[PDB]
Amino acid sequence: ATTTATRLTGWGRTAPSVANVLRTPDAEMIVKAVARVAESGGGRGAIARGLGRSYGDNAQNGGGLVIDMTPLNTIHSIDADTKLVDIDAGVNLDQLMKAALPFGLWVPVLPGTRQVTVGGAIACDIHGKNHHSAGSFGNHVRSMDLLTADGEIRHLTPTGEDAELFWATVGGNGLTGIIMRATIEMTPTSTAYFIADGDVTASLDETIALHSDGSEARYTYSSAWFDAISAPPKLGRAAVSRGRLATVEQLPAKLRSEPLKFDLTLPDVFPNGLANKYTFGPIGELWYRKSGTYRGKVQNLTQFCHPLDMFGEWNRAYGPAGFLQYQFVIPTEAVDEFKKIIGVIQASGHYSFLNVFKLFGPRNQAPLSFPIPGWNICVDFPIKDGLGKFVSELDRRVLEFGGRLYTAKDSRTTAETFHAMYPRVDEWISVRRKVDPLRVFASDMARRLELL
Ligand SMILES: Cc1cc2nc3c(=O)[nH]c(=O)nc-3n(C[C@H](O)[C@H](O)[C@H](O)COP(=O)(O)OP(=O)(O)OC[C@H]3O[C@@H](n4cnc5c(N)ncnc54)[C@H](O)[C@@H]3O)c2cc1C
Ligand SMILES: CCOC(=O)NC(=O)c1ccsc1NC(=O)c1nc2ccccc2s1
Repeated sequence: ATTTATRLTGWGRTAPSVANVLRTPDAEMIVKAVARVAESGGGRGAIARGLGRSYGDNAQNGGGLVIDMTPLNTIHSIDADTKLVDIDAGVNLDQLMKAALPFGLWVPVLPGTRQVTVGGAIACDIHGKNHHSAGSFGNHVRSMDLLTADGEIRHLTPTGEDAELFWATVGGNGLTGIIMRATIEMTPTSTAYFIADGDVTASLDETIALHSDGSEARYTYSSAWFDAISAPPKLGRAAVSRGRLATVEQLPAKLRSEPLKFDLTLPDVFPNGLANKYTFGPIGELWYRKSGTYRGKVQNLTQFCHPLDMFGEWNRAYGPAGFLQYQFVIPTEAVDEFKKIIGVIQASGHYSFLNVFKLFGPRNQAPLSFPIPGWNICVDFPIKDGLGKFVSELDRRVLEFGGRLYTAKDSRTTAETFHAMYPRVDEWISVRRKVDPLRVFASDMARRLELL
């Protein structure tokens, strides 16, 4: 065990605050610190911290305690018959994925990076490429052990007594207490590969049409890269990547002897950089269209889920240092309003190169869960004069159109905007006050967003 004064930021490397960081692989030492925060006064409290991949301020607590959960990383059991994994909250999804593949089990929700803790995944109720077919992370938790303000460990499940606290903890940003341990139901798989279809659209209207033609129901996974810089009609054109997990019959013979195995970058070889005389004219368009259009292509995890790994030190000049990540969802029916927000973005003078578009499916019952059925987009803006004031206008537009921002990608929204975006906030706050009357759990985010 060590306790250290530490300057913490989120992944965006902004809004720094100093906290006493506790780092111990001893679960009883964690209980004792919480018990101490609870007994001695009220104070500025405590917040859990995972791998620090949230862009915002939800895993810091200026002048209070931060409990680093990463050394609690025991996988206790995996069972192929029940499909259940029992894991400490500090286990990460990369570690879990590799540990579970030999059992023919797949992590049911994967984010854009595997460097996230199980606790972080639950507390942000993370989503991925299969949201429309599988929901978000919290949908797959069968039990969790929550260390609450009174220093007891409550065993929470999604149904029966304490369901309310379970669903307040899902997406609760650590503010109901410290998840120590959890059971996740995994997805059975016979391979570590995807079968994928690719389509490339010419415009925004084409991108939308493809996502509302009914074809989404044929694919368990689906996401798109999105042009946010070009003027219409090119604005909102997309490289759409859709697929499902392959079965072993669908693999080529060379891969069929290790169906479950998990298997030198572009800036090193074919760089610097990628452009030629063709790239920005009609041949480049044709090439782009033809290489992004395919059917029944076998891909590994890296190809299908982390296609940004191909580019190397190039993903350093697109974040995170002088960059502001911004993610929002607009309800399905507000299609015209979605197109309107995209127009506002391209004409703003703020140029976002990397844009992830996805159509979300049904929501779950967590009051603070980000995803709702509708048009989800993530953008990444260079930090520049006027950006802060422009994203405030974006906030207003998102709110007006019935949508919301993601707390994992936010450090600059107001309490007022957030509360209007999350109309079940009062219901959630009221659960939080029942389980933490003394405000033992607190973070910079809780104070900024008035969730304390
Ligand atoms: C490159 C990149 C790609 C990403 N892609 C996606 C994506 O596709 N989809 C998506 O949904 N998200 C995505 N994210 C966001 C990320 O998945 C979430 O922010 C996730 O919560 C971070 O997990 P973490 O362990 O780093 O948690 P941290 O960032 O350390 O903490 C996040 C929150 O979880 C809480 N928390 C952490 N551990 C515990 C615990 N043991 N008990 C209680 N509360 C806890 C913290 O208190 C904090 O409120 C991405 C982030 C990056 C940097
Ligand atoms: C679709 C896979 O995309 C990625 O490779 N992710 C990235 O590298 C990346 C880098 C910084 S932020 C980020 N990705 C994201 O924040 C993503 N959000 C969603 C939402 C739904 C479906 C897929 C994604 S990926």
